[PDB]
Amino acid sequence: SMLDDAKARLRKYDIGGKYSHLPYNKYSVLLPLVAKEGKLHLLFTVRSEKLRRAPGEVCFPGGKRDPTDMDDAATALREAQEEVGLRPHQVEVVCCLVPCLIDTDTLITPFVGLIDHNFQAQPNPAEVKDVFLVPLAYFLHPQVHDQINHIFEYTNPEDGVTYQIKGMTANLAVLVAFIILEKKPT
Ligand SMILES: CCOc1ccccc1N1CCNCC1
Repeated sequence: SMLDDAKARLRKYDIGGKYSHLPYNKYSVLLPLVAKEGKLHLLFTVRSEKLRRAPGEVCFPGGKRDPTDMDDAATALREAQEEVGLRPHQVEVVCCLVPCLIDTDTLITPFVGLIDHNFQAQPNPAEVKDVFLVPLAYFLHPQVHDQINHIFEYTNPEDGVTYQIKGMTANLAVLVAFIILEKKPT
């Protein structure tokens, strides 16, 4: 099936816990895969304008590890619950992709999660200004705009609203699209 095929692809890139004990400032992100209308989509957040780190930006759910978290996956799931109401029975964590090194002292670990068909996002306004889906295939032929560095623009056909996606967020989206959609019969 579509979903079994995605998970089987994703598992070949799982690095597991290999880089998780290293002495960094530690953050985790959740890459949430949603199946609608026979196709896969990624779920994104728009960060609240009130926050210290990165106000108004498009990012995946995630944040800083804390002492309650049993491991890096737990951080990602805690933070997704707090931001959009995603509960643990509603997500299957399939793998851990290559981590992102930043600022010489920080390591960000991404997890890919398959989201239950009855989940419906409840944006928490203290953290998140908006929540939106993008079809995974978009990231193979994106609408690119140079600021010199590359920015993606996605317009939702439901309502005509445009979103800008950039940096590590855009990089991870492309990676997941390649892993899952490369070399497929039609
Ligand atoms: C989840 C941890 O996020 C960070 C941690 C450190 C620096 C930048 C970011 N982001 C993440 C993606 N959106 C921009 C800001």
